[PDB]
Amino acid sequence: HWGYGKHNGPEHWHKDFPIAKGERQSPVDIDTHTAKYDPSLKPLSVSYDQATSLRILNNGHAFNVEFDDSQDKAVLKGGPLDGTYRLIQFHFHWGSLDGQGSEHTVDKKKYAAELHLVHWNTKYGDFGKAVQQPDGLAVLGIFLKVGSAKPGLQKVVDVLDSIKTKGKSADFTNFDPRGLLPESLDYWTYPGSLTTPPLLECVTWIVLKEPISVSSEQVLKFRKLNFNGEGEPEELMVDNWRPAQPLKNRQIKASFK
Ligand SMILES: NCCCN(CCc1ccccc1)CC(=O)N(CCc1ccc(S(N)(=O)=O)cc1)Cc1ccc(F)cc1
Ligand SMILES: [Zn+2]
Repeated sequence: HWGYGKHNGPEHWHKDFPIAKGERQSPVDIDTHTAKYDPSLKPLSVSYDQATSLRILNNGHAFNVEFDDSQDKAVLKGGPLDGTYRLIQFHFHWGSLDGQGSEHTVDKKKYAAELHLVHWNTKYGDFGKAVQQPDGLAVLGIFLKVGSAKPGLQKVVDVLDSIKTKGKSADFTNFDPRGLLPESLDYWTYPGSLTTPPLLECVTWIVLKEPISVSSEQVLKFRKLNFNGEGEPEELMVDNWRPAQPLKNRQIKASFK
């Protein structure tokens, strides 16, 4: 099965998922000098007031905080998007050390982690149908740097002890994802893919320029999770990021001057 180790990591994924070598793969390096300001882009609309979190799950490659997406409760619209995209889950990618962990890079800089808020286009009815479409998903990516603690992340950090191993889940109601957003919604956007198998080319990526700060203690708790299941040899869940992929025939657009 695919993963992040030497024998099953990103350089191997193409054997089971040939789209790994496709024309719109993610993540990518964001070259800030080449990204063009697009005055036609609209401000992003992040409407999370009615978000309903339900559960947190260790799925063996990250942890997902899952939301009720049976109604338009937490939605992303505007920006580069046409239509309405419903929040289904968020998760992170992070490193073994603070100098790596993000999937996107900025002028080749790697951040300590990257948060992905995953949304699907309601015109396709369900997430499984949406991933089959080139405009099916919108993922909002937010970089994490290590410095001051992020108060709105602590409730996530403190439940991780309860989902240490693959397949464990825990009730996770009443979590407000607005507490994970930076001040500015300035962003870069480009067409890309899921960054884990099946690597489907169905994502409009929206990557915020402003990182959030988390504390060393917060990210250290991410790094105590396990890729393995209970009662299996311990493999710390670290370095669960895919490196930057070729940009090919794509333009990254900036919402800001
Ligand atoms: N236990 C989790 C096991 C890993 N993986 C199994 C999927 C899979 C299917 C076929 C073959 C291989 C693997 C996760 C999963 O199931 N997802 C999440 C999809 C996803 C969302 C966001 C990003 S990201 N990092 O933000 O770009 C990446 C990926 C739901 C889904 C639902 C319906 C689909 F048709 C496809 C995926
Ligand atoms: Zn992700």
